[PDB]
Amino acid sequence: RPPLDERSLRDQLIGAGSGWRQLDVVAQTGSTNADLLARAASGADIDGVVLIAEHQTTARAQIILSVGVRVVDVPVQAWGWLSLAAGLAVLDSVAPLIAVPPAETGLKWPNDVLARGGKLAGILAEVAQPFVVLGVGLNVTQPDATSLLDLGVAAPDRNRIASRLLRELEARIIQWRNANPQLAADYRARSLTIGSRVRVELPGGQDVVGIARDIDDQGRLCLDVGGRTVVVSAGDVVHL
Repeated sequence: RPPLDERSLRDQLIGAGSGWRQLDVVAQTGSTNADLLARAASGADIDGVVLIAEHQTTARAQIILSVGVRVVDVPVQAWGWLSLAAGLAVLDSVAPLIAVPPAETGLKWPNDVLARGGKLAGILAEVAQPFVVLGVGLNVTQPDATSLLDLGVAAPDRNRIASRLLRELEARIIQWRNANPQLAADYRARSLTIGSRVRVELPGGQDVVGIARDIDDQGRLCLDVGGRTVVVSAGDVVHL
């Protein structure tokens, strides 16, 4: 499997009117997110910045990237939709090239892209104002998880995949920034979770079981529990 071509990616995605201002690829690092936070922490403006790592402390079998966004100009109660928008971007960028029926793949709230029941990719948002750092990990050539390879992509072009992924990610971030109602609708159309019976595990061995009915303006899960609405903030759920 070839390495990423840093130069080609830059020619493609930067700049004008692209929202990506910078992009770097590094052979190795611990976290893409930490590296980016370190940079902001130290006074860097990381909005629009992409960091890709060939390996995170096997190498080059996943696409791992992180992006930075300035969120401060957006209402704090909509930040929660940013990590959701990111998964949609991953599913969208990867669906066209996939053997399975689109219906078998979907979004699992709040962090996961699933194909045929197995985790294709994960999303990690960490906030650090004025920024949020979105981290993506997609299994290209890798518990019970899955990869584009297992999914029929015979030879995946990480360069092409990363490139498409950044393009959708840019599209969704824009929609999120614009309070676009389509982002939420697109997210619902592809949710595995909505319409599903789910259990939410809560600290202390507590759990709630209900039917996921919607996602609220803040990105939280709405459960129908016997006709009462219970809303939960981002956390982990199990389908049933």
